[PDB]
Amino acid sequence: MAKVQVNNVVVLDNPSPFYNPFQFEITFECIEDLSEDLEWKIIYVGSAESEEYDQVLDSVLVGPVPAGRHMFVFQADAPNPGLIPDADAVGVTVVLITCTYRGQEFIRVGYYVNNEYTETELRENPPVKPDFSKLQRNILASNPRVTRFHINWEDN
Repeated sequence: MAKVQVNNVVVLDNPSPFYNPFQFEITFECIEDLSEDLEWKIIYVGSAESEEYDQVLDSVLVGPVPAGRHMFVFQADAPNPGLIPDADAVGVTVVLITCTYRGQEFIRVGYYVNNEYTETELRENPPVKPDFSKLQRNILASNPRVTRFHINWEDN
């Protein structure tokens, strides 16, 4: 009953300084023809300390999505640096790729990005205020936390 099934998903550009873009290569195969537009989203974890600081950055919508395996590149800029917390900025945050269909999201890709300063010295002594310009984003694409949700693609 699925209209879209993401098969190949990889993270590119990483690892690079935090001011790099969320570059994802999303290959999803549409099993059936979409009449509604597929809303792809990057909901990034704002704080592990308080996950309510989470923020969606960019959303790629394809109205309509024809049946077939499409491979598009998802690109968003860096998350709001004011939402990333002191003690968690120097750590591992998650970048979620949720796909909204009919107001219901059927998949959430949890990519763990490990953020550590590139300056070895700053790795030694993390300052009271993290330095996002020194911070390296190692998006561990080898660890894809795939949470899929069973929803109704058919409007029943």
